[PDB]
Amino acid sequence: NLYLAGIGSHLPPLFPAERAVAEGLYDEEARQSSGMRSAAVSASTPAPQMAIDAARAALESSGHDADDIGILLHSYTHHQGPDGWSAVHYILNNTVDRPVPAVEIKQGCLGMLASLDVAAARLIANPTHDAALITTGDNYSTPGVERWRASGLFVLADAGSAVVLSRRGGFAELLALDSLSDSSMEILHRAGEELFPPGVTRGRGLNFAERAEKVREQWAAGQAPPIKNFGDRVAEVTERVLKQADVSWDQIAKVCHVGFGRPALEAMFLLPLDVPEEKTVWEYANTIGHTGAADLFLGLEHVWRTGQVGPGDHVLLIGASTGMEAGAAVVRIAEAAP
Amino acid sequence: NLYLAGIGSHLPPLFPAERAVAEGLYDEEARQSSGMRSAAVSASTPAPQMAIDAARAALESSGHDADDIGILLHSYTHHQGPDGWSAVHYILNNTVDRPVPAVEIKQGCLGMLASLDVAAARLIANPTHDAALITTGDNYSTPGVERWRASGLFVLADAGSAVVLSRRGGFAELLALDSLSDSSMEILHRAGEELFPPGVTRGRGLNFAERAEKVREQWAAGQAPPIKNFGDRVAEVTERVLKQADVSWDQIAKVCHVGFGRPALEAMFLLPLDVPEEKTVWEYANTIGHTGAADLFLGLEHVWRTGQVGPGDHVLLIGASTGMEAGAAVVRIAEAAP
Repeated sequence: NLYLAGIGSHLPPLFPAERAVAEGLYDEEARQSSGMRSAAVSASTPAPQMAIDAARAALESSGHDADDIGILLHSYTHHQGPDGWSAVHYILNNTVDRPVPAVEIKQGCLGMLASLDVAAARLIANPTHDAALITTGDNYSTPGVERWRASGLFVLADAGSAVVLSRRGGFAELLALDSLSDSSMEILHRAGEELFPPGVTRGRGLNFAERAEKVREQWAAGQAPPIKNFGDRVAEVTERVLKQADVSWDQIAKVCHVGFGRPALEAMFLLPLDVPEEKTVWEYANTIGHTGAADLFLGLEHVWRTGQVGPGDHVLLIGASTGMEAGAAVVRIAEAAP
Repeated sequence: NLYLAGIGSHLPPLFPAERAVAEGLYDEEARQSSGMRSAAVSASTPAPQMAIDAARAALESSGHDADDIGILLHSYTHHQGPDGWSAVHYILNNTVDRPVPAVEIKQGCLGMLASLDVAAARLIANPTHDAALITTGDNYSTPGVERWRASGLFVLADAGSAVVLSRRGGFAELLALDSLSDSSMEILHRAGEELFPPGVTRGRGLNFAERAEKVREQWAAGQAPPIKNFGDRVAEVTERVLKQADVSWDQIAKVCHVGFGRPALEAMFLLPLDVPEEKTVWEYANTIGHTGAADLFLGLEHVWRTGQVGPGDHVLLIGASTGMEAGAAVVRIAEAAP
């Protein structure tokens, strides 16, 4: 058995979408169609400091100590600090400070699920420590990033999140975790770009909307749109993990999904899975936005700490990252939150 | 038992250190002290394309097919393509193209050992596939990088490398793999730098020599140099993995080490471990330089394919990444190379 022993987060102030429109950051008619109410925005907290904050909260509510942590896994989507500097070792130094391994994992918005999968396999194959620490953090307040316009699908958001995974107990049990790729979709996020030299070394950043426009111009006629590929894989991986967990939709109380705008959320997740509206976390997600890799665990912590799920309830975590890859987990809530 | 079933690489043309001096890229009398003869330099091949080339060579010399590969793990140290694009799914799409997971792993120059550790635990905990694919690639021919001066410890080099790890056989047996951190050393690679916004978004790059000089200026009195911290940890992890493998130095035929300049190589690795000169790969390393994360497996493939090691010989892989972390592996050669 593997459990989530502690969970924690760093959530910056929520910037109202109204105010973004008022200040010329966000198009009024994008606000109208997305349904976004606000996004978490950190003016100046380094992404690794957000991870440290979340990790300290998760550890000291976990009932485990630093000596229980066999590895630290940090994931992210956006730059973390000086090139060639190890953010994950900075996090280790300010959280656990034991000579255990510190590794960075990247899988887009699935970074925390990928990290959880690595930690699970290690806790099964390595007897040395009872627990593992998984963190993430990202801050999009960097030169030239327009967080409200970079993509037409979502607003970029800043946050940190962390979980302690443990073989000896916790507040929720991890029942299943799996993922599957459709790597033919990789081209979507390089359309119109030169691979070499990489764009950031040439002043090119998160121009997702531009890349998507190139995709529309170039999309071969008679080809199902890419959203179908994404939604089909989302449905497949969810069916697989429910089967692996031996739980039915009947038993799923909440679906913790990414913080996309409503049209993309529906097309990629809610419609392919036919999610009942009461099982979504829409009215939370539309105040946060799309963090690098924290969305699923911010949603889990929210529905647990507000009492919307309790012992015996099951929660589905579902995301889809660039590449593309669809990933899901099923957890069983075992304890009520304080 | 776990085995390396296949290995492959992409090695660009070797750029003579003489020519680097002649063109004003390299100080003459750094060449003199480092002992570097050349460095592998790729003018324009994208790092993921070098990884694809290495992976195809590793797969088809492995005796496994695409259906055996349960995961692709790609590691690197330097930018890979557009921000928000998945290099690893591009590599998957052009090598395996099965819907298996594709994940990026980063641990500086230990990226392939970290990936090998993740694949090993997955092959032990997941029965679904017999094998896993691990790749790396990096190209430092990007704006503003001065590959011969960025650090005084080494010359930056370009390459791809890949290995297939298998539970069912191969040319070498993986006996031990471990690592240990000293995260108090993280400060070395941010000295004099602002964490936020990250330097690359402000046009600041791989200025390692500058950071090192700031460390010299600020280092408090009575405090052991950082090289001692690094070298002590290298000796600790090597003793641990030899003990885990139940092999003695007596049995080690070759030490596959990083492609540092000679002074740094001696201070951090050869002197702490007291390596006999015949067991090093110095006269190969001094023609390649320091790749992002391929050094250890370029050295392994070299001593294996040139016949310098044969069945029954043991090989130690040892590296140390920024952060810092020391990692080592011990393999027993089981097959000679064709």
